[PDB]
Amino acid sequence: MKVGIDAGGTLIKIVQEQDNQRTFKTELTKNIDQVVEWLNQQQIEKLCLTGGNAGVIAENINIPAQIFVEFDAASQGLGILLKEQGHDLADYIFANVGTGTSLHYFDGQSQRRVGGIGTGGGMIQGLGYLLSQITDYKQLTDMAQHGDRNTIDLKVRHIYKDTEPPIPGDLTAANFGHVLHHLDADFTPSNKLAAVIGVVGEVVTTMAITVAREFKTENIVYIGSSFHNNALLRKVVEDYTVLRGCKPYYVENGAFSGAIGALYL
Amino acid sequence: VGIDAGGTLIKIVQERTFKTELTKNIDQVVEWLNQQQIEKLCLTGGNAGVIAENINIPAQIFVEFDAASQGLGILLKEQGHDLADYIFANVGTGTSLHYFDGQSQRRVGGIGTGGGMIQGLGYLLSQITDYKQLTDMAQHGDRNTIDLKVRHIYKDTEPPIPGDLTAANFGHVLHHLDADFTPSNKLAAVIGVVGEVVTTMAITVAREFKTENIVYIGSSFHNNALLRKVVEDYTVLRGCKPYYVENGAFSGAIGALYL
Ligand SMILES: Nc1ncnc2c1ncn2[C@@H]1O[C@H](COP(=O)(O)OP(=O)(O)O)[C@@H](O)[C@H]1O
Ligand SMILES: Nc1ncnc2c1ncn2[C@@H]1O[C@H](COP(=O)(O)OP(=O)(O)O)[C@@H](O)[C@H]1O
Ligand SMILES: COCCCCCNC(=O)CCNC(=O)[C@H](O)C(C)(C)COP(=O)(O)O
Ligand SMILES: COCCCCCNC(=O)CCNC(=O)[C@H](O)C(C)(C)COP(=O)(O)O
Ligand SMILES: [Mg+2]
Ligand SMILES: [Mg+2]
Repeated sequence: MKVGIDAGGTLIKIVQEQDNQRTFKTELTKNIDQVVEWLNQQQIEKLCLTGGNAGVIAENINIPAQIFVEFDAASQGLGILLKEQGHDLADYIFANVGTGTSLHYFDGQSQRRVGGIGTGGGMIQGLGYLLSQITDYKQLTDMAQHGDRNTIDLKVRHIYKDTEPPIPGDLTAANFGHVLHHLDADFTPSNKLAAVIGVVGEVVTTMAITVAREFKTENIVYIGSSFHNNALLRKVVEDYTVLRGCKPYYVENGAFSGAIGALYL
Repeated sequence: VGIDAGGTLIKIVQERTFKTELTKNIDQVVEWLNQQQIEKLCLTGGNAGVIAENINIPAQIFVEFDAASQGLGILLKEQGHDLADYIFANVGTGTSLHYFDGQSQRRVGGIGTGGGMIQGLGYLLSQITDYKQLTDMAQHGDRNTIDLKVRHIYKDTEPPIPGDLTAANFGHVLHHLDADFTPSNKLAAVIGVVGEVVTTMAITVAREFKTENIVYIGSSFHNNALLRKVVEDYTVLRGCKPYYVENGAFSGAIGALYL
């Protein structure tokens, strides 16, 4: 078989292609050892690698392998996944929301990195843990769905009281801006985790909508594993993308865009 | 008098005299204003109305964006800068980003990462409510065990962007579980992430509007050298030219008076 692997900061994504039956496999990066041992016992017609931990794999394998830059690979797998799923977009921003976040403009032909920020899945896990002691990703993201952000976040209408503001009053003005206004109140693990995802969702969208306006597209494709088991994040991202007059897109297996692309380059 | 009554701080300029007062003590500002009559009064900010209705004299009310820009242009001239164009980034309770073309300003975006987040998230990670103690507590914090750089993700590989870049704020926490995340380290990371998001937003609209100049203002920079260093280093790293300005947090109040 043919196998493509995007070995990221947190997750290793593997796709095997047989003929036209894909297999999508996720493993932890910390169990990268167990991906190598597994790889060495497969019969592999072609192997392709990308991501930060690609070299760790290449060196520990007894089989040659091509290595591609993850920006190029993500773009290539995303284009394939968008066609398959019936989106024919002339151009778009894509925002890869992984351990960290990378923002790309795809003009129709190629991708170009137009920015990035360290607000993404790693912040959700890291800051999440600092605010809740919860290490289990499932527990963390499940708990955050039940959360309320009202006592934590400060909207524009709170700063502008009775009077009429110069931007929409419902907008978030200050993430964690209301904490000092509602001391006494507990601040529950749910509420705080919702606010973390809230701030991460909002920064990514802001960057994406800004860059979208810069390169003159209304299409914003969001990918990365950060969106798995995290409805709040997609909602946050999606509502605000629409609110700013852009069109958000999520993609089935969009978090495997790198591993697929590695196979088709 | 010119006043910019923000979400957190009320900034007063008497014509120059520069006085700051907490927004939660707005009651005392009215009390103070009424007790001494004034030739002309101008107002701006979110809490301009709360003042206007609790006061005697017909003080004009301006949009804070237009005022901030008018005051900043004046502060820049007084402090020897002659910039043809620039972005300015008003880092207040939240953050508002503006492109000034040489003639007028335009709001080009904003984000809720700023001083309100430094205070709020800061409290949630340290229990510290005093602004001066918190920002001091952060100054010599160490981010190594909290933040994840590009070179950490790209251990065996050559990275496609500079390895010293921050990759994931707080993204090292799970890699340093049996360790004490001290209040200083954690407060340094809060300021770290706030400073980086504001810079990224700033440099992006700077590229968009074809200007290399980025003027940073707001009171988020008072008593926070780390925030300035963070904003400044990375602005320079992205080929843009950062500027701070004396009393730049009073830009709105000054601008209210000139308009
Ligand atoms: N099973 C899981 N374990 C840990 N994190 C997960 C899991 N599923 C989703 N995530 C989220 O996805 C993020 C990393 O996703 P990914 O897009 O694969 O980045 P990378 O390419 O760096 O591995 C994590 O930081 C976390 O927020
Ligand atoms: N003495 C202080 N007390 C509280 N916060 C302060 C103080 N000095 C500086 N700050 C910081 O500056 C922010 C206020 O910036 P500013 O431009 O005055 O915002 P606003 O216009 O919303 O009042 C606060 O959220 C806080 O981060
Ligand atoms: C001092 O550093 C200032 C940093 C300013 C913020 C800029 N940071 C960045 O653009 C890097 C953000 N992260 C990313 O682009 C990604 O995480 C990558 C480093 C490409 C790794 O990809 P993944 O492992 O898939 O997250
Ligand atoms: C629900 O919306 C989700 C996220 C929207 C984020 C965009 N938010 C913004 O552009 C507003 C951010 N805040 C600001 O621009 C400022 O804080 C202002 C509201 C202008 C007030 O100024 P000050 O009181 O001086 O901070
Ligand atoms: Mg990745
Ligand atoms: Mg202000």
